Amino acid sequence: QPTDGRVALEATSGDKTWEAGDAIGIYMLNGDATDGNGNRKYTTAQTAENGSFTAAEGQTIYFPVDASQRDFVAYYPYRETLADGNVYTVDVSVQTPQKDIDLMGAAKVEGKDKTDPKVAFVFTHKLVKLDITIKADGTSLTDADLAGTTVSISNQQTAATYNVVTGGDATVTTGTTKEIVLHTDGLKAEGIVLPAASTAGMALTFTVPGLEGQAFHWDVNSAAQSKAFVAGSKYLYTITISKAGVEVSSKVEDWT
Ligand SMILES: [Cl-]
Repeated sequence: QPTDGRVALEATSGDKTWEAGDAIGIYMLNGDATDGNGNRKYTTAQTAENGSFTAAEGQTIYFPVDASQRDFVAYYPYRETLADGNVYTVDVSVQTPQKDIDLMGAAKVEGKDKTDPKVAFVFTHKLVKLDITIKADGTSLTDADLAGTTVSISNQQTAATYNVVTGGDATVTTGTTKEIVLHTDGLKAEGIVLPAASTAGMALTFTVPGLEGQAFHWDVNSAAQSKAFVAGSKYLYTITISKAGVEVSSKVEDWT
């Protein structure tokens, strides 16, 4: 904090939630108008859920000296240049690293002034997380037989937009449907995909090298918990693979 009376924003996200260097863009608003430069770069060095953010040099947001109130919004991951009108363009074609496509928005924090400059940003994911666990039936196949299994999801939209000042939901901008290869780490696969009103036509493909590269297909819409992909949710699938085919158990959770 300065020693010549100016009151800087004290930003927090209030064990392994963030990673050192993670950056957010903050806006201080007077109604709909951006007060000063928007998209101010703030970073964290803390990993904890209650981690504090620090302004990049020359990016510090100061409260109005007249003690009038302002509102605050933020988004992750920070982009130096947004599309015209404070718009974040989503592209989920490239899955790795997951953190670089994990778009999050902080709920608007209203009516703050220099007498209480602490703003606790609560971020929510704007996209959808897929968390897949693969296991063998233990009869026709063993977990060892599934070593190297790859996972992909079909007929995906890959482009969306999000206004970082407006908040609310991301909007899918329809284009040509694509197969998205999910990131695998042993018998675990993960992905970040766009929200979808219907999962019809979407299938998970499991290519098992052990079974001479044989591919198993499973319809996402056949699961009880995923007739749609809801923004800010995590879909957990447990895939049991047998020579006769695959079986899946599903769970949906708020993504946290
Ligand atoms: Cl990753």
